[PDB]
Amino acid sequence: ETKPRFNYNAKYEPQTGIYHGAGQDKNGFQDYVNAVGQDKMPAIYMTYVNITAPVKRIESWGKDLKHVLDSLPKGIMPQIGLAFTGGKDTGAGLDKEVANGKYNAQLEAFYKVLLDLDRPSFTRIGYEFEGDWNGYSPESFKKVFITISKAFEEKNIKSATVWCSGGGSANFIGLEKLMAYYPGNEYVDWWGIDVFSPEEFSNIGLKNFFDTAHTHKKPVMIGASTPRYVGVLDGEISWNKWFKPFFEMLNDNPGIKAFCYINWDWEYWSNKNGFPWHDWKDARIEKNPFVLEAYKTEMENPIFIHL
Ligand SMILES: O[C@@H]1[C@@H](O)[C@H](O[C@@H]2[C@@H](O)[C@H](O[C@@H]3CO[C@@H](O)[C@H](O)[C@H]3O)OC[C@H]2O)OC[C@H]1O
Repeated sequence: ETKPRFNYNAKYEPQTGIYHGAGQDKNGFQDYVNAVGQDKMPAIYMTYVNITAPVKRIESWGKDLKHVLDSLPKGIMPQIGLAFTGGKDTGAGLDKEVANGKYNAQLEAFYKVLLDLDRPSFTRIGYEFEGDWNGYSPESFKKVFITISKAFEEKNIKSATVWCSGGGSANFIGLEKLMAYYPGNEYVDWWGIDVFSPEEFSNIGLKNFFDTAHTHKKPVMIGASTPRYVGVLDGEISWNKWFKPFFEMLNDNPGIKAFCYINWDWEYWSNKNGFPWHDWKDARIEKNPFVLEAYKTEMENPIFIHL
């Protein structure tokens, strides 16, 4: 019942399967891998960097990322959420400033990290680009995306660009509004969408998003996902509310070629990081035997590409 995948021949797009990804901190990733099994190690590791931070924070982010990756098995692909926000979900978009060159020094530090990493990766440039909490504006967002996409190309950087929608969290805006943020097929390697609340699975906006990704001839990555407002601690109830439709969505949409599951205690990270996820519930699959076993079982589906 897993539909054979479509192939668009995009950069780092697998021919037949779905990349297994997880995040989004070092120890949460290792806990998740120990729960699902070392033979089901994700091909994709989630990470994040804000290009408006000081150059030194870009450099330390890069150094820590290489440290983490080189202590994991060879071949893991970093999946980088690149932000340019001036506050923590306060609508403080800095895309105009980036578009005007005020952060070129940070961009150069970013390019240098990817060049030193010298390995296949993904960059979600300005991920969840239409979310009000990021506060980006369409014309400057596109100019930033095109600039980074062209720099990747010109430097032969080993990273696929990902144009990643906030989906239901941004109220599934119409296609005309989405396209205001679209830089054009020539600059975009993959589409992405992030899937959180369980009602999103049945929203017609989600199907419409897959429909137009397919006719832009782009594979879709689930750029981030977690059982928001569900968690894992209710066993079969948790599974049926979120995980069951989640894996149905992967099965039913042939253009989905990667997924990224966030294995987090959101209440902990909300207090630690200062972001508003306090009521998102506990998403650590290892904290519930039913969910862990059911999830491990889904990862045994041959469609999924581990390692
Ligand atoms: O600084 C980053 C955060 O930006 C990052 O956020 C991700 C993102 O995928 C998303 O963001 C929320 C979407 O729903 C809105 O209602 C919330 O306001 C957003 O914060 O979900 C949370 C994270 O997965 O997290 C990592 C941080 O380092």
